[PDB]
Amino acid sequence: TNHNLHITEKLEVLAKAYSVQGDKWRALGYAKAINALKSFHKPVTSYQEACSIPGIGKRMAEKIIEILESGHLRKLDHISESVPVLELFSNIWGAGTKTAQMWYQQGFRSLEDIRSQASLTTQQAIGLKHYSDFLERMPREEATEIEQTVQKAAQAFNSGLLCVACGSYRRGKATCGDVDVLITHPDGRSHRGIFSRLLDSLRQEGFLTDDLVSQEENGQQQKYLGVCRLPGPGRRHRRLDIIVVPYSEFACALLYFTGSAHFNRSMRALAKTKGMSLSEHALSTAVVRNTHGAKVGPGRVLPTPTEKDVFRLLGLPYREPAERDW
DNA sequence: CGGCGGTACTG
DNA sequence: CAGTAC
DNA sequence: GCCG
Ligand SMILES: Nc1ccn([C@H]2C[C@H](O)[C@@H](COP(=O)(O)OP(=O)(O)OP(=O)(O)O)O2)c(=O)n1
Ligand SMILES: [Mg+2]
Ligand code: NA
Ligand code: NA
Ligand code: NA
Ligand code: NA
Ligand code: NA
Repeated sequence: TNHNLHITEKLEVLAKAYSVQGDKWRALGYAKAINALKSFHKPVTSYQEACSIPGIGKRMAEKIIEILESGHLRKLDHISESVPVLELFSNIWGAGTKTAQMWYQQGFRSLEDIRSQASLTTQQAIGLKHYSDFLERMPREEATEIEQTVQKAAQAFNSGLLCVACGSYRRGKATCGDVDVLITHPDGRSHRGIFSRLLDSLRQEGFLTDDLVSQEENGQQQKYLGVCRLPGPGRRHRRLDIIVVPYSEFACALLYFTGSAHFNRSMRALAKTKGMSLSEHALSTAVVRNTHGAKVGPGRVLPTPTEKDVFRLLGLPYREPAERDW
């Protein structure tokens, strides 16, 4: 119900600019403001009406006026010419703002320049090889097929293994950027040392095509981030993320993996205000932090058998996954 | 003034 | 560790 | 960038 497209559309450009240039916190600031402007049913009409909105300050409001009066944003006319290129570069999986700026500094301007002259990490080479594929979203139906493929291979050597697709899929989105599969076991122990068996099985059938993050020399590997592709014609390579967690950490793992990211952050920001701490591992109470919000004391873990418990313990009304898109 | 989430790999 | 990612 |  965004009644401010002509405002946000201009700010979103400025937000991405700051983000690719590495100005993370300023970009965060814009992100929340833009998010707000898309929830305010009524189109802001005053410099005051703006300030009155959570996530919008004087600085933000001021430029909302220039867009309301001048119909344009002077700032947008002074965005470095490097931005489009930095965004192109940072869209390579494994390359971030630091690598993008370095490459730009070295004179690179195109993926052809990267391909032929840039020094790439193993991850970046895989990301460049699937540059277009990784920017595409798949229909959820395909995500289902991928989850099913992973689940089938998992339950093959242990029918007790519980498998659930999380991320945007569980939140009910029509399309998914990748597939997030959480795996755990109700007996609280058979979930150990399975990555070896599962990944091996998924490779045997040729389902996995590339590995981005897979610390298989360690028996305590928690996640696998890779690339897969279903069989048959017209198939594209898709990003696949898999996490194996202890049953005791199931709810926190599920909540985390379901997101959204912004939802997780506000949830964790809240827990911190209540002297608590939430992670994909567990919800803790009586956590000791210093003047800089740094955890100095671990506190203790609270029993959270279900997601409802997490919300409850935080003094919050439960939210269906679909209601966690922020 | 100064935090803005809390984690897990890589090299 | 810094960088990048979920 | 916002905000306590
Ligand atoms: N910075 C981040 C990124 C991700 N996540 C968590 C919440 C996400 O829902 C989940 C999976 O990450 P994805 O990047 O796959 O996010 P989504 O699945 O939500 O979106 P997409 O549809 O783009 O895959 O990991 C997080 O807590 N913090
Ligand atoms: Mg996802
Ligand atoms: Na406000
Ligand atoms: Na990237
Ligand atoms: Na993901
Ligand atoms: Na590895
Ligand atoms: Na400025």
